[PDB]
Amino acid sequence: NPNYCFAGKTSSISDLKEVPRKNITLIRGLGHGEVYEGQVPLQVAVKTLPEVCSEQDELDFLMEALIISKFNHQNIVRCIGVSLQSLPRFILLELMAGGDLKSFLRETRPRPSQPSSLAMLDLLHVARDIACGCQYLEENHFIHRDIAARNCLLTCPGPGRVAKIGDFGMARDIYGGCAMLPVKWMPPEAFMEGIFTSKTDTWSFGVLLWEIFSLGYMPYPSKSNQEVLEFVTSGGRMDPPKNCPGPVYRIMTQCWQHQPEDRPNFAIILERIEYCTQDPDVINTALPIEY
Ligand SMILES: Cc1nc([C@](C)(O)CO)sc1-c1cnc(N)c(O[C@H](C)c2cc(F)ccc2N2NC=CN2)c1
Repeated sequence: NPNYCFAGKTSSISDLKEVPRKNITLIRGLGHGEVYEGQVPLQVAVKTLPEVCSEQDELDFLMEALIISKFNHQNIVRCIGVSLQSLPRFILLELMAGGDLKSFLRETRPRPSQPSSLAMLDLLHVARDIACGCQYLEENHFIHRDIAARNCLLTCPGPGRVAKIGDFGMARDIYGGCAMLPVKWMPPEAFMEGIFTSKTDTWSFGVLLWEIFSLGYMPYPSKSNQEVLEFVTSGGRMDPPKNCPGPVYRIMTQCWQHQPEDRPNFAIILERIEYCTQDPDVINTALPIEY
């Protein structure tokens, strides 16, 4: 059986909390293995392992269960348990009713029928929440490798929403091909040398900040992966999202410094997000309204 190390402790599949299969009920599909909304009552998201899978798929599934179960932070999705002693195997997560951040931004964009559905403060609160999760990973020497809007979840659709990092698939893989690496979220030393440090997540966080303030656009509009690689290697950076306040765009450009040592750590990023949150010239800026 495979082992896993985090925050000074080694853990094994015996440490995972096995939930009796009879206590688990599936309600509906959420998306793709398949993920279901379920109940244990506790509302859960059920990640399934296909019964027809390779031995490497099984080890990856067991590793992601160990990774998420060992985290303890308000901005990282909770693991309620697993159901590994029955087929198909399950990983049971905290059900984040707000869904994924990329879909939430796309669906909650201000429109004429709702011109204030989202404000600069909502986006700053999401950014702070994920930066708090990243700071926890940084201080525990865990490198995420795929900080992106698609990998973040929201507790609810409303103003009290809390954003959390919900996927650890890329980190699990490293603990396969070029066209699958998230090159649009990677710093130059990562896509060129395969060097990953805490400063890799800083660069990716800058890209997530762009995704958030653009309200869910795909980074580097109209550029392919090779074009992005050539652009970023040459010193090219994204333009500010539409109506993005200068102090927020400044955080993105600091996250995208070519030298990893010139990028801020997450403590500095949180200080800057907090300053943006306090600045009336920032939070009083209206987001664009999509006709
Ligand atoms: C309730 C809910 N609604 C979602 C939609 C369908 O994407 C709409 O936002 S995700 C979601 C949803 C809610 N809570 C979860 N714990 C969850 O975990 C799954 C494994 C997940 C975690 C992520 F970090 C990113 C994507 C996904 N999904 N999403 C689709 C397949 N895996 C998904």
